Amino acid sequence: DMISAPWEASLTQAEHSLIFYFLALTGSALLFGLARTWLTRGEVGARYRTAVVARSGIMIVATLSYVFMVLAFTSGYDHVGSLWVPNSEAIMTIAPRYVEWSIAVPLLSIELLSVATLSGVSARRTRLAAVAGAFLMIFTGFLGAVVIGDGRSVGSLIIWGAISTVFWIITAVILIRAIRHSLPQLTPEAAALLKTATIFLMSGWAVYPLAYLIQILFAGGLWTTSIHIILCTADIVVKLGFCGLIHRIAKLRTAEDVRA
Amino acid sequence: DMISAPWEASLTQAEHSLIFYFLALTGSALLFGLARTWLTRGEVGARYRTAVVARSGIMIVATLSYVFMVLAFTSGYDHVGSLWVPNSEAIMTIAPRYVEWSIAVPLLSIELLSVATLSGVSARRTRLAAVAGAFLMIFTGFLGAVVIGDGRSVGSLIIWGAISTVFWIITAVILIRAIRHSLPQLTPEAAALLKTATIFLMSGWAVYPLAYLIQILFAGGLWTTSIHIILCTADIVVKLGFCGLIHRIAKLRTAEDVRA
Amino acid sequence: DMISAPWEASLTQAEHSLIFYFLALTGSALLFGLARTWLTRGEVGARYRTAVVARSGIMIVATLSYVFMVLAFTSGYDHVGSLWVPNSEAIMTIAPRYVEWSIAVPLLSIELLSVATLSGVSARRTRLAAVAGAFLMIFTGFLGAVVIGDGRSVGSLIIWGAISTVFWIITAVILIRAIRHSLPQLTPEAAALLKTATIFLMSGWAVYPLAYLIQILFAGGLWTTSIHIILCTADIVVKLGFCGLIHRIAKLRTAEDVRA
Amino acid sequence: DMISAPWEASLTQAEHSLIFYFLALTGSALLFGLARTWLTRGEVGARYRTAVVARSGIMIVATLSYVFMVLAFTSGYDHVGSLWVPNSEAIMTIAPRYVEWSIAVPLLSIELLSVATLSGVSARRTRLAAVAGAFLMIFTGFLGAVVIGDGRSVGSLIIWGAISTVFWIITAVILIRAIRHSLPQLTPEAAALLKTATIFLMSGWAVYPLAYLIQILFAGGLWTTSIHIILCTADIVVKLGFCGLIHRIAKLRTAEDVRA
Amino acid sequence: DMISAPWEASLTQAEHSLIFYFLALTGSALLFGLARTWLTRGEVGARYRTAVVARSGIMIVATLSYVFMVLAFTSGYDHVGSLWVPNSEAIMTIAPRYVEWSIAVPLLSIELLSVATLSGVSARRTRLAAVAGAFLMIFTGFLGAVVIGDGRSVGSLIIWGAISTVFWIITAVILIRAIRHSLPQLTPEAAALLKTATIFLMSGWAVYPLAYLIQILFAGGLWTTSIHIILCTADIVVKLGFCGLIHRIAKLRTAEDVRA
Ligand SMILES: *C/C=C(C)/C=C/C=C(C)/C=C/C1=C(C)CCCC1(C)C
Ligand SMILES: *C/C=C(C)/C=C/C=C(C)/C=C/C1=C(C)CCCC1(C)C
Ligand SMILES: *C/C=C(C)/C=C/C=C(C)/C=C/C1=C(C)CCCC1(C)C
Ligand SMILES: *C/C=C(C)/C=C/C=C(C)/C=C/C1=C(C)CCCC1(C)C
Ligand SMILES: *C/C=C(C)/C=C/C=C(C)/C=C/C1=C(C)CCCC1(C)C
Repeated sequence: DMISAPWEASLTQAEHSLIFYFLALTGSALLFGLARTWLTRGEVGARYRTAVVARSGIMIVATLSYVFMVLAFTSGYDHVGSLWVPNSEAIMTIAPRYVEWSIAVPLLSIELLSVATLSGVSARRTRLAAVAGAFLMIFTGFLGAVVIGDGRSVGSLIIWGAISTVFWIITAVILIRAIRHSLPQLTPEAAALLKTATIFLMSGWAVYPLAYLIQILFAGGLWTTSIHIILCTADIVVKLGFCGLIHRIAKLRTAEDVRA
Repeated sequence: DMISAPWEASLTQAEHSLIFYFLALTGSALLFGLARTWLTRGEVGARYRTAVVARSGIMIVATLSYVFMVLAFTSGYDHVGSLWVPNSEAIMTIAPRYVEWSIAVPLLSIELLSVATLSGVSARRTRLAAVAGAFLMIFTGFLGAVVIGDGRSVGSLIIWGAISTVFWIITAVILIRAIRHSLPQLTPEAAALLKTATIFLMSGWAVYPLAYLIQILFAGGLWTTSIHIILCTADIVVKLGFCGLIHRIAKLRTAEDVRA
Repeated sequence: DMISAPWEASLTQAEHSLIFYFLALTGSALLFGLARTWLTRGEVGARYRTAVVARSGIMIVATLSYVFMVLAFTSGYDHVGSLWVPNSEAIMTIAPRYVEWSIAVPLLSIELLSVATLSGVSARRTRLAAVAGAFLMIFTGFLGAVVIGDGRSVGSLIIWGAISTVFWIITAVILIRAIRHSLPQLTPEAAALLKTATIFLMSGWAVYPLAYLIQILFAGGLWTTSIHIILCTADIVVKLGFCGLIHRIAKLRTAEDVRA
Repeated sequence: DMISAPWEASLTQAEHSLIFYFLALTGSALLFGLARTWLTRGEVGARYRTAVVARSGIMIVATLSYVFMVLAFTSGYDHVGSLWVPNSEAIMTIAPRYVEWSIAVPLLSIELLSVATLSGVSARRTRLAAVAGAFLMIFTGFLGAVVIGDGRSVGSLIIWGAISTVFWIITAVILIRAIRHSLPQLTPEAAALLKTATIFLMSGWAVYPLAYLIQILFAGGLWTTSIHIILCTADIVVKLGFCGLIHRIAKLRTAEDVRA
Repeated sequence: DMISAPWEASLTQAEHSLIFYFLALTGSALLFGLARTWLTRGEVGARYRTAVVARSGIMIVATLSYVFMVLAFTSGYDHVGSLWVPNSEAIMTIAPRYVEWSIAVPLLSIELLSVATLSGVSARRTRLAAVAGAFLMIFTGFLGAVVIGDGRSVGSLIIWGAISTVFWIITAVILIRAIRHSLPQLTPEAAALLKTATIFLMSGWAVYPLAYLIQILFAGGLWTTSIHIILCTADIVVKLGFCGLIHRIAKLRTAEDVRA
């Protein structure tokens, strides 16, 4: 069949207000996350500096994405009466997220692995698989949702949703395997935290698919608003929550080593 | 009933001048506040680094908000004779404040708690309540004032004003409780300062509601000007004044620990 | 009576060239001043860090003001034949200075006081008076010159010129008093420098009123050009000259303390 | 003969989506590369600081280029029905790469040489030849592909392709010679890595010519998309991959010296 | 007589391509120069920190100038057939250089003097003369070439060319005198380098007048292209070459002092 695309829906003034607030709120929160990261980079040892590097990368990429989306949103809808009618630049209010996720879902994997205990081939092989898996999960989603069928084709969405979902599972398994192998070799406290971090990351990765279902199934202004609110909030929660948790695991691990 | 929205009023050239000066002055003052924060971050110990992190976050978010509002203001009113007539981008001269406050009212709570003495569950429980309470105070206000009724509906303003005000009290009580519990465990000097900081923060949070009353009751260019001047000044005073006070408390506390 | 405002005059191509060069030259010089400040912030002791903080603030605010004025100037005049005719954005080529001065005339006062010897109430009371006096000197000027009468009313200019001038004297007296009290307690060398710094600051503050007289008395393109050249040069000289002098005093004072 | 230029092709909405994603993804990845570089610059000794300087330069230049290309791309095609028709600014979506490569192909040469063992005239003479050779390889390509014939002339492309290719070989030989001379004087581990780095750099420099062949031979929207995807990916891989490898070599060399 | 100004010539697409590449290449190279400067500021002692300050200033000012010229160039010519016709904002593609040179020709003088041996009045008197001389050399050139006669008057160009040239000689003599006095008091190695630096700076200052001769004598698109290429290259060579040389002298002098 053929659903309308999420960036083709005219927005009521309320919906144009909500959609701006969450775009601006997310970009603001990610910029605070960047500043927190830089001000507290000294608390973590050089062994776990990959965490600092990843967290910074996630925040820098995500902050720019959300700046571009606020500017695209400002120039992507035109007021025509009581409604904001999408322009041609309206696709640049939702499509930039996939650019951000492409860099940030791989880095979140690397940031999780950084606190976990892995060495040699096992380390390298895990990282590459997790990066590769995560990137494809996102790129295949981008093809289905934006590129192929112009995001108006239900058939396309489903095929690439499935493909996307396969690469999710591949990627999830790899990260879950590695953490489980790494939990025994950690102090109880660390291993407790790293079990929580893994659950939080995987639970966060579960929300985003929901917003792809909206696109396959529902279509309208409220649904465009709901896709923004859902995805914006998920970013704020996952990117700020999980990255904080990993720094706690990494600060703890830093000290444990100093003890020894 | 139905009042006109604050961003729907045509401004006299005087009012368009005043409104710019205070938008630019506030953004300038907040940028100095950011630079002060970075140049003097070494005076505080790692125990109270949360203060540095919060203060930076408040200043970065607020500086961007006020940059966007000056640019929106520049492109949001069109001169038509002797008056500046608002465009559709004029709502982006007042609505960005709620994005800023959403991140900065929670952080001001965290910054106050950072100098106060609290630990364990009590700490976590207090912080989350204060963050959650503060965010809702702001978001409910944003719904009433901008999203619901397009900020033209007196009925909506009142309902969400009330709701907003409930979450204010919840949030205030939590912060006031915690400081009162924390005052005994501090040196007289510190506790003196932290009593002042609490009064200043709560007194500052009392001014902003005033500007919501203007919107419910009065409507016109002078009132749009008065809402900007009021809110801009309150930001400059609270954000620069209170954040300075907390660094003084945090610097003092840092030293006290050193002499122990 | 009535005079045309300084931003209502059509400019000859020569005058549009000169006026750009000095706007860009001043903003460039202030940006170098910022970089000098950051590269040489280590030469000053923590006792006089309120000089580094002030100097940075002056430079950051002034650099943004002059960026906005170059961009406003680029978009504020339209070429119509042989002359550049001012738009409605032309007022944003002169009005941003008052935003800059509002933050920078108070900070220059604080920066002077930082090297001088003041303690306790005397210190606090002096600083607040100097900040408050300096801000009102600028804001009252802004009312007379831009806000009240649209800067076309000779009567308004004179009233607020006078008011402005009252607050100048108040502010000057306070700063001059404090330095005179502080000169005896300093080493001869320092006190020599601090006497020069005070003269330079007060002499610099004398030039700016000249450009308000042009507005009261003369009107035309040559006069708009002369108001830019005068004010731009005064900024470059005062902001870069005086701030350098204070760092010399502050560096000297830092050493004196070390040798004790 | 004559071919349409790569920036003269109308793009399908899919192709306009793909082409944006890879422009934004590359600029995001290069910005992460910059942040990684600055967070990990302490791991390298002052002997090999040239590496840090080069890597930073590569990333700063490349990040700006790709920002300009995303903004040019946003303003360089106009939607006309089902297709995006190139404007006059469309040439600024492909031409900025040559500006980036002009600075970054020379620096990649310098970064390779920095870890290798070379001294005195031999060092200076090698660097200058490699810089000069690399710059001409790029500039001659820019003449053929953009400046001469407006990138529509097959004859021009071939002449400058050849010239370009001559300077490639000159440059390659010089870098390959120097590394071969340098491999014996390095520790086995280092020399292993530096052999890989040389292969990776030269292999990366082999991909870019492919995109020049497309231009000579094929012409159309899919080919414009294929030139972006090819060149964007090559940048991400070479700039992030090779620069990482050199830091590994540089970190290793740093330690080896510490041992001694 | 009368000649067309350099920014009044319509450019062929080739010439519009070349002129962009060199504007973007110069701005990119100056930004790398800034990053090099910051990454290697630790190699020089506090005695010669003026060098670091100058070099940074030169690079910051020049990088902004060339950003504002690439953006002016993008918005200063309109495609009209096969040619790019200059608009009104085309003078802002050549006039910003004089703003840059006004700050950077004085600083280059200060940077040369920083590594040379001068003290007391001789130092102060030399610096002020060199700064003053250099600024007037540039400003008088700006009057002749841009402001007076709109850069269309051969008579004006010649008068101010001559005046400009007088201040060049004054400035050159002062710098050459001081270096000659300073060469004896330096180690042979340092003095060798400082002799080269002086030749390089004065030789660089000789090229720029050539581009003023083009304007007096020749007029056309090729000549506009030749003025950009000449001036852009001269900036890249002088600003990056000379500033590097001075850091070498300054690093050497730093060490010499350490070994004493
Ligand atoms: C900071 C942003 C994060 C953590 C983003 C995560 C996004 C995903 C895990 C997306 C997953 C998807 C599927 C597995 C199926 C449908 C398409 C996607 C891309 C939304
Ligand atoms: C830096 C900005 C600060 C401290 C902002 C504070 C804002 C408030 C405390 C706002 C309170 C409100 C109410 C309790 C009722 C009406 C709606 C609000 C949001 C203005
Ligand atoms: C960095 C900028 C500085 C030091 C600006 C100083 C400006 C003044 C001292 C302005 C004084 C004025 C009067 C006392 C009367 C007329 C109005 C003013 C504001 C120009
Ligand atoms: C970071 C970017 C890099 C490493 C770019 C490298 C580009 C080249 C080695 C380009 C080579 C070319 C030829 C030898 C043939 C003609 C076309 C060129 C310029 C693409
Ligand atoms: C970084 C830029 C530099 C070193 C610029 C130097 C420019 C000059 C030395 C200009 C000299 C000129 C004359 C002496 C004659 C007339 C033309 C001028 C103004 C370009």
